[PDB]
Amino acid sequence: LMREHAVLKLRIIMETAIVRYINESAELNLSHYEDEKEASRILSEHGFPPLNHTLIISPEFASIEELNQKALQGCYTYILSLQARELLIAAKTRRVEKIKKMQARLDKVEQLLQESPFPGASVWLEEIDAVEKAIIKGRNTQWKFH
Amino acid sequence: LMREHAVLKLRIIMETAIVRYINESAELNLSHYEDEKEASRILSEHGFPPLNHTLIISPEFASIEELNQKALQGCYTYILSLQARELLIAAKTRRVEKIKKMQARLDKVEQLLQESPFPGASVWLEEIDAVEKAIIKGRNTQWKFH
Repeated sequence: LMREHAVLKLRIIMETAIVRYINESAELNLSHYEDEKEASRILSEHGFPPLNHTLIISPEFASIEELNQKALQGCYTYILSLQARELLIAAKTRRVEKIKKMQARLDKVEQLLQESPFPGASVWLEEIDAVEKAIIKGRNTQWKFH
Repeated sequence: LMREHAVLKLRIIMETAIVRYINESAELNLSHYEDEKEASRILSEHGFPPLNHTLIISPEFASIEELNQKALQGCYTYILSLQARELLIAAKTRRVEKIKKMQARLDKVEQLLQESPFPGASVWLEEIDAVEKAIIKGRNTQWKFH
């Protein structure tokens, strides 16, 4: 639950700059610039946060100190591998609603970190019920799971 | 050689739409449109060719009839799935020189399709030479290739 909390804050931070780059790409005129150096320089001046895109998309085995220690130490690769497919308005609606779902999930996570008698006590009851119904289904199908 | 000639012509056709889209997308302003159907409509209303991008860039086991039969009958995925990294000036320069290299290679392919005695007569001499020196270098190292 603590790892999920850190990753959700960092993903909110990532996608609520993709949204403003999509909104300001016409005023920004990215085609005018020479290479990745000048583009990263002109993106650092307009208030875009440097991020580590690989650790945010795939945090494989990173502990939480590793995850908040090398996250803000990257570049603008998150914003520069955007396809022109996703500069469209339905893509904007899709990203805004998934940001809303992520922050609702973040509120749910930080509410789950407090409950009695220890944090994460309802999720484990749900998983007990899921394991029980999978065992019952397996015992009925002669462990063939038809 | 017939397969290579066909794929080179089709890839010249594919990239000499992407380069002028990079030249004209600053004022085409695809960020203004709602979804990808309106975008595909307004891209087809300015003369961009519909292409099958997943078979131009990777012809695996397609014969030349089903290469020139179903590849000009695709969509605008080649042009809508461009990253914003691609819109810089150095990437334009690299695509221009890559178009030049493919044009030179297409000229070489049509030049050595017509040679005597049969098409591809010097290429097989070169492969004779490469196999012979690889056999020598394998015999010198007790077939361990140090």
